[PDB]
Amino acid sequence: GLLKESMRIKMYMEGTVNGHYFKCEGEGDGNPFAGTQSMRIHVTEGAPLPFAFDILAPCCSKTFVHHTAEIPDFFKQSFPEGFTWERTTTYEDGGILTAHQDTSLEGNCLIYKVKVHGTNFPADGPVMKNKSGGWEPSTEVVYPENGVLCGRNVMALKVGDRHLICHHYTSYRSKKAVRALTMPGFHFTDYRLQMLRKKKDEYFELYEASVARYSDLPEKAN
Amino acid sequence: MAGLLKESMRIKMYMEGTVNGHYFKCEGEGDGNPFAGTQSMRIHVTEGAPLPFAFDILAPCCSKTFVHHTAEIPDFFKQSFPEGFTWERTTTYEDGGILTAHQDTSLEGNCLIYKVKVHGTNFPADGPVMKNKSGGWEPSTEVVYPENGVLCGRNVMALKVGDRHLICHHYTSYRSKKAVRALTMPGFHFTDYRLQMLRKKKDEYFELYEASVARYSDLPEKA
Amino acid sequence: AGLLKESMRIKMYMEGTVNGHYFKCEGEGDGNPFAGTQSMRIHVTEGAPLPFAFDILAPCCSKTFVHHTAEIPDFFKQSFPEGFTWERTTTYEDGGILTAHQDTSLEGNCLIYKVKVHGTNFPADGPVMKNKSGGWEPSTEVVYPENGVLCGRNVMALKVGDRHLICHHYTSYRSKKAVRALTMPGFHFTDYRLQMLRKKKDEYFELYEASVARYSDLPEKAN
Amino acid sequence: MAGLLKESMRIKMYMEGTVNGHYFKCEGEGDGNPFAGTQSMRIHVTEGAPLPFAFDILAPCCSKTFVHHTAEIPDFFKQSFPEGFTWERTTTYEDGGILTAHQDTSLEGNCLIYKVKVHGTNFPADGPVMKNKSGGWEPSTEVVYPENGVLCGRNVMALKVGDRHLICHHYTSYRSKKAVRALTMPGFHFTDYRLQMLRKKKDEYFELYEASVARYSDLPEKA
Ligand SMILES: [Cl-]
Repeated sequence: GLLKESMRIKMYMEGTVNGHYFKCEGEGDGNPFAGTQSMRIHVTEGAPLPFAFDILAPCCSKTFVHHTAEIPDFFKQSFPEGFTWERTTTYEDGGILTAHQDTSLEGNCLIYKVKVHGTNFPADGPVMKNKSGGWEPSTEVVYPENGVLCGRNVMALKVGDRHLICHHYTSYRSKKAVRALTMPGFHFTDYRLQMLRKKKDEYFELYEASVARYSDLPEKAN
Repeated sequence: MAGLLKESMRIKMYMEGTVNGHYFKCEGEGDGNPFAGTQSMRIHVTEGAPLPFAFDILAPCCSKTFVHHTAEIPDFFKQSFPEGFTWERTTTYEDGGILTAHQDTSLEGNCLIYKVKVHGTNFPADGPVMKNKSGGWEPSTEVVYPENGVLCGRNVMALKVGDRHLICHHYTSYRSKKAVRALTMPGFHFTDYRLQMLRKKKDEYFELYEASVARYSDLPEKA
Repeated sequence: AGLLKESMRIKMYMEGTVNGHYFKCEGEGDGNPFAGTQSMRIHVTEGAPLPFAFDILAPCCSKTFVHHTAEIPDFFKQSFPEGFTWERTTTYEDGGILTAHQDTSLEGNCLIYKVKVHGTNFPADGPVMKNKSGGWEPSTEVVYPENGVLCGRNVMALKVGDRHLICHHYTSYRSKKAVRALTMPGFHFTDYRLQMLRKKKDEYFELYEASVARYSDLPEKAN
Repeated sequence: MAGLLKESMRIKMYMEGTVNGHYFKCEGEGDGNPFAGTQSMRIHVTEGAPLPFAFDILAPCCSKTFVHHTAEIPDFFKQSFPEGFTWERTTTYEDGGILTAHQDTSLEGNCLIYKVKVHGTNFPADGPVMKNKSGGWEPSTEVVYPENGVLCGRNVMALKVGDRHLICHHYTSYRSKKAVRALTMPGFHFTDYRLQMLRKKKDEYFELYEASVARYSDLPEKA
């Protein structure tokens, strides 16, 4: 078992949102097979963040997805080489956040290097006014395109009693040769990302559960 | 299930529109169980046949009265009757197509009446839609949430094209024709769909089957 | 030579929905096709008072009236007597999307416009739905051929107090003449200044527009 | 024009990034007249040569100090010195590619120093960028407007591919490193550009020339 039922996580993230530079460091832990994980994040440069960390939380880990129904596991198959991902997230009120990430494995420790770039968040919107209240659960659509795994997702940011919708466009690339990977079929991945604590716009505690699965609806023969 | 909506309902659908300058009209005859969330429909292109594009793009225009609602989720669509409801959609395809739709849903005794108008443009002339090379839809999960008396939907849809998929994006709004005070809005939730094309002939006759369920996420919440 | 005159009549029939709100309106206008200037008076006959800013409909209301400089071939004036159509998607950076399609025909000295609009997802508290906008800045469209179809892209800026809300035009213009019967222009620009001169009770609007097709004014270097 | 900024300035540029996973670094030396709005630059690819993609997508990353300002439009960029300014851009290509850039502009005596970091992805493997089959940019017209103390820009760019064009869209923000209270913001205006690639060798050496002018619309405004 190259992955253990308890893993450490170390994350290094930097970037800008509406021109505001930040750097933070995360340390976390999780069970890759149960699909559960947590992370503590400290903003070491650019604190206090003048925007909602909610927009950075989904940049902070698909080794920790519980795979059901024998769905091949693109991410766990990628080790020891690891994998990368790229995402564009569009917010319906104008914000755009791109991110790219490198995932590597050193012994018991997964290591994440993330670069983010957010632009055009409206100055009076809930992101820049820092008035959001976490994410709803979501369900990602996942499917192969050659040797690359593609993802699409609708996410809903809680803003008071209403929602601000954004759209995920993600590509996951293995550092293993496509020859040595068994790609999944089309499937879904459920997520529930929770922010358990936040302090002074410089400290955040995350928890995430994730499950890969097929549609629950029966398929009518004909 | 003994009142305005019963365990077996009939459906009549009238659709017309233009896609990439190609005019057509369709009529649908269908039936289903609105409480079990299952339904079928037989569609005949009555004008503009053979369709010079994949009927797949029109199938999701062809019925949310037939959603099985779990976990006591308020049912926006069933609550709307006898008056009924309307819906509108903008769909964007990642290779350029854009399809817009207006729909009205009315009741006539045991029969639901659907009146749909669609407009599509910018579908690539050599893409799978205009070349009629798609292979039906994958199942999907819509995000459903209220916004000031209106029900909103968002969905990622995946059209099968050989071994690959072409992605499109639904932006849907649902409006009741009942007075606003008489409706109990749901909260944020999901609706699963599986839309299947069971028969097609001559780019003129199509047969659909659909199951849908409204529900919350199955994932536990960490306290 | 001929067909179009120094003064033309314009009649416009427009209908559609914005955020579910249906409206119909009728315009009568006039202009000088060769000077590139025109005006229109618009009466909302159904759905008044409009619960949204008519600014978003004003660019749906006429490219026969573009002054063509530097001998740029005139796709629109060449299209008569047959006429032409256009299709546009406009995305607003705060979420709105407005599609429209239009038919342009010519009868005597009267240009006849038939427009259909479908706007969705305008934010309920944004300046469009709150009716708080203050007209358009001038703009410069990019215009270029793609196999007999004329394409257009434009950045538009809606004035909201002392700020701007940006939207993006994606336009396609199609002639009803055969491809062989008309000379396509090359890549070029079209300047616009659309002004709303009067508005009353969200049911009556007066437009004025000036437009010029031209090349970049910047010199071209050596190589 | 005898103080910090003179009629002849030098430029040194440092650029690095990855496009579709391909790492590169390049260095530029340039010069120009910031008041007349003309400049040139000779670029060497120092890492990752030969570039496996069209350098055209990087040329607009390679200088707003050299904009000729007309009609007394306040000059956000020249006002920022000696401290300088930064800019950021997101560019979306209609065939799928996306390019992001961060840039810092500083002053060293008579030399402007540019530090650029770029990230591009989703360019189609068979597209004109990754297959290196593009042919330079058309001229363009940027829309420039203030939002608080930040200058915003939007632009439609048209890359020549044979006799056709691939469109992309600029979303640019410009931020001054001089104190906010020391800045006179412009109003809404336009900036014309013409960026020309006068020389290229072995996908490793490139020569650019650029002219740009800030102005208002040429169209008269109505009573
Ligand atoms: Cl706190």
